[PDB]
Parts: sequence; C-alpha cells; structure tokens
Amino acid sequence: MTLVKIGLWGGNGGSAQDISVPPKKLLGVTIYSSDAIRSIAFNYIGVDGQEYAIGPWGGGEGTSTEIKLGSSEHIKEISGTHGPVYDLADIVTYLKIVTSANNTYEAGVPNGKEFSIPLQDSGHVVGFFGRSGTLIDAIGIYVHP
Amino acid sequence: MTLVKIGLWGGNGGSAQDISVPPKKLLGVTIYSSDAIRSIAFNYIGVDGQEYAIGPWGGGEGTSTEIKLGSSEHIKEISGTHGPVYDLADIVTYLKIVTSANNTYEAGVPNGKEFSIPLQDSGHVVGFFGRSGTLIDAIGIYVHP
Ligand SMILES: OC[C@H]1O[C@H](O)[C@@H](O)[C@@H](O)[C@@H]1O
Ligand SMILES: OC[C@H]1O[C@H](O)[C@@H](O)[C@@H](O)[C@@H]1O
Repeated sequence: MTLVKIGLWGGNGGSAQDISVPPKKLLGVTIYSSDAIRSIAFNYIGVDGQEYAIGPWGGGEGTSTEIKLGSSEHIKEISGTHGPVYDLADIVTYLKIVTSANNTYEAGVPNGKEFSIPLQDSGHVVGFFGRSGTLIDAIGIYVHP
Repeated sequence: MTLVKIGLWGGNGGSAQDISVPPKKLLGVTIYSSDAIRSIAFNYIGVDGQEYAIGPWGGGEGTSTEIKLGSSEHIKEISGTHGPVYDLADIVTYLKIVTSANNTYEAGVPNGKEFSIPLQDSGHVVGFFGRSGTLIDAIGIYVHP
C-alpha cells in the first residue's frame, strides 16, 4: 500500500528522475556502466496492474548488466559507491544487486563513499529514482515491505 | 509484515539483539559513545499499544546522547560508519540521526565504511536490532512506511 522511499545517494548534478505510478512488482533492471554508472532502466508492473518501461536515465554506452526478476525472485540487497570520476565530483560509480536467488550483479568500479540496503523479512526493492545527465549522478530506491 | 527491516551494518562479534513486538511509535533513543558506539537503548509503543523499554544493548559508559521523539517528531535519516576501533575489527563507530524537526544528533567518531538511510515520503525509523557485546558490533533499523 505504501512503499518506502530511500535515498538518493550521489551528487547534485543532472536532473531529478522519478516514476509516477508506484511499482508493485519489479520485472527487470538494465544498467550500463564503465568507470561509472552510465544509465539505468527498469521494467515493472504498477499498482494499477499496467506494465511500465522506465528510462534509460543517463546517456548510457559502456557494458550492460541485465537483471531479470519476477514473482519469486526479488532484489533483497542493493549497495554501491558514489564519488569522483571523469572530472565530475560526485557520481554513482558502482552498484551491486543481490536477489533472493543468490544471483549477484555488479556494475561499475567501486570508488568513493559506500551505501548499502540489505533487506530482511519480506522487504524487496521494486523501483528506482535518482538524478541523471550523461551519467547516473545519484540513485535511490523504492522498497516494498 | 508491515515494517521494513534494514541492516545490520557492522561486524559479526557480540550476540544478536532484537525486539519481539513490532513498534508502532518510537518515543526515545539513548546512545552512549566514545571512539565507538558503546550502547543503545530505546523505548517505543508497540503495535499492541504497550510501552517497551529496550536495552541497553552493549556495555555503555562514555558520553550519552538522548533523543526524544513523538507523534510529530520522528527519525527521518540515520547514517553512520563501522570498522576497526580499539583492538576490534568491525564495530559501529559513529551514528548520525536527523529528525523531521531538523534536530541532529551525533555519537562516536566517523571511522570506516559509510552507511546511510535517508527516508522520504512518510517513512520513519521506529526501532532497532543489531549485535552487541561490550560495544555495538552492528546496528539495524525498523522502518515504518
Ligand atoms: O550526469 C553527469 C553530468 O552530465 C552532464 O554533464 C550534466 O547533466 C551534469 O549536470 C551531470 O552532472
Ligand atoms: O562488543 C565488542 C566485543 O565485546 C565483547 O568482548 C565480545 O562480545 C566480542 O565478541 C565483541 O565483538
């Protein structure tokens, strides 16, 4: 009914990004990265029962990390770093996502300040918000209890 | 499950600590600290309507930090560091708590890996879990959406 909204982690560059329909079920996340997180996109079923394909936020290019999820496989842990890269002061530089199936996905290069959200009980990540320009300046999460 | 349970951050020393009645409303937090977090205690109204006085977890001593909260003032941001201190490898070394009234409370000395939970919308911290022995080895939070 009410999602928990946590973040964002990263700098103040770029423009605010968000979703207008709260997610109910996260189906996929696609990240592009080099030495920093270059884009994020994600696909979910809204609380309205409709499917949304969000993004990409950021300029992309680099190498892809494609995370596919569903009714039983949930994101249970997300962490990363944010800091200086490519002559910018504070960018999301690295992301690590762990699902309930013990599938681990990593993007970028650890560099800067840590953040981490390990979820217990039934909590899981269902969506994102943040800031983007050419890169992902900052990232935040929506958490389904 | 109505609360979001996040964490813990810190090492694997000490013994697991937790609460059994889910919190509805957090009324106060008491922290003792030196170069590390030496104890935490808190009191809350449970979902059963009863008041609970939890802790102290940890051995305490040092300087006290007393955080008082209520129906309008609650914890919107909690952050900290964990890592080596004294002759130990991974302890909660520092905590910063910010309330909806823009009251900020700090305990310990920043040292080690960062963690941070900045809550948006209606989310707020209502309780804690973690690990303790002589000190607070690790700390986690319960979040009310
Ligand atoms: O996204 C990284 C960077 O991209 C562009 O240079 C601009 O949008 C900046 O404001 C932003 O910080
Ligand atoms: O709490 C810090 C330290 O205190 C005690 O001596 C023991 O419980 C340890 O296992 C613990 O790591």
